[PDB]
Amino acid sequence: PNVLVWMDLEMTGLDPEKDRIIEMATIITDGDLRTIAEGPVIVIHQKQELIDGMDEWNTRTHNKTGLVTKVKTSRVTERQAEIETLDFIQRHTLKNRAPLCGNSICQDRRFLYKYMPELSEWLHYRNVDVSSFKEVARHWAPSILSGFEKRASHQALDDIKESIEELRYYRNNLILL
Amino acid sequence: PNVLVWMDLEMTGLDPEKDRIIEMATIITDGDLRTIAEGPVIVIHQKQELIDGMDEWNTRTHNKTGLVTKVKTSRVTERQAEIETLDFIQRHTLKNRAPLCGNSICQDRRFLYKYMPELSEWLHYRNVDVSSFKEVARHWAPSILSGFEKRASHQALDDIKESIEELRYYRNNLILLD
Ligand SMILES: [Mn+2]
Ligand SMILES: [Mn+2]
Repeated sequence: PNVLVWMDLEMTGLDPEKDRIIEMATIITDGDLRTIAEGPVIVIHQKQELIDGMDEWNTRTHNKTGLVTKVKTSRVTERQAEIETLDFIQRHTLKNRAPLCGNSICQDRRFLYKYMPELSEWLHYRNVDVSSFKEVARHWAPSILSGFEKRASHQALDDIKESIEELRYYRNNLILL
Repeated sequence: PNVLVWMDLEMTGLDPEKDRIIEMATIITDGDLRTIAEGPVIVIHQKQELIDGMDEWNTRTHNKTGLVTKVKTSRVTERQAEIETLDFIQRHTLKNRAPLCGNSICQDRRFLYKYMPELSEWLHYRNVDVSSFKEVARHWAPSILSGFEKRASHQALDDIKESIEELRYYRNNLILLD
């Protein structure tokens, strides 16, 4: 009906013409942010040559989380990760009725549109940028922001939860029924 | 200090590797949406070959607004449009302190990052997606939306105003202040 899908994507870099997706995860909530179901956490395999070309930053952080070794031993291709993720989404959503949500909205949707076209056409074109509410709250209600602390997050699903919790706080403190 | 830049971009299509910018305009407001200044409306010239390759949709709407004939007679290059727009922004903003605002946030920032790198590095990385508030209001306060009607808009600056007015309404009806 009008559920929301939340996704976390890790990539080898920022340029979609050169870089690729290496980890994705999905969580589906409803309109009032109560989670309907948690989706799969897929590590996509990329060629060992592509990983050696990443810059300092992406090599430091992806080796610090253990994603690089997961990619090395993964057998999952991009088309395969798309089907398993889309099979999860299709069970809880209708086509072209669910927007993307998170803090990397434009960054995620670039790689989604290029590397997973069937998933991107099942999603609705709209987005819910949680980051757009934090920048608005800086000017209109700065007193609210002291009462929220983003917590440590190590897994992909915990990254998604911390974004949903951030929007809960804007819902219960910044907005009006 | 705390100002916001608003931009309206028209392109020959959606793929930045093939398509280009043909019209841009800028308006700068402050934190509470009172407009500080209105910027230039530049029509960027592209080769006549590129315009003939646009699909039905982009050819129908850009010929319906008269942009195609403006591009044909324009002498302004992309680097030139960037300097005049950046000269306007640099007068009212500080570097890396002003985010983008509008309803085509991701779509505009793709072409901005590729075709105008000096402008994109002067802007702050953050955005204010007005469209993200309309989708949120659909679930949390649908009673608000009946009281707003997007009005007809024909120029580029009037397109920007209608986005600013949309955010005014969310400010004065959806949010909680002080
Ligand atoms: Mn993550
Ligand atoms: Mn326009």
